[PDB]
Amino acid sequence: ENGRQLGEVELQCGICTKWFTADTFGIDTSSCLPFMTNYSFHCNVCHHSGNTYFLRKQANLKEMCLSALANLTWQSRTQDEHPKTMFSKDKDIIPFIDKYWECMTTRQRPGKMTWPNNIVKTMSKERDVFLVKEHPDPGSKDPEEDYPKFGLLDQDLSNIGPAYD
Ligand SMILES: [Zn+2]
Repeated sequence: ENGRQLGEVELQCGICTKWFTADTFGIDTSSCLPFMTNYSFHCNVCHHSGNTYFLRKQANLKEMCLSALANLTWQSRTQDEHPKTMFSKDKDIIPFIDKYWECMTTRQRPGKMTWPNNIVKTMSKERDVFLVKEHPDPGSKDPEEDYPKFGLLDQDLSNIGPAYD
């Protein structure tokens, strides 16, 4: 319930703070992702013009990790027999960011980028958002090669949204 459609492209309005499904306004979502925080949105009831306001911003490193992890978590929860909450930096997160780049940013990708080298320190400095695992747990049969691994501290995905005030 909660008036939420998790896994859909949802947008939160910065004025009334309520949640909306983008396509109910006919907003084009071909380059949108569920669990974005890099936008500002006003619904048509709140906005002075009586139309929607949808400002798309360029995702910073933290937003890319967060959206990647939210999406990976969601897919796993709803599609995996045995859902994972911890994901491989190299096998999961980077490939997600690569695949869905254009839904997060309009920056071109000339030559080799530096962002891959920097997401680990991005997540590691925000352990109130991100769970970090450099190595498998003592006793774990987890292959060392998939580490380090990352996850969301908060598993309530409904909590993800833009940093309004
Ligand atoms: Zn509103």
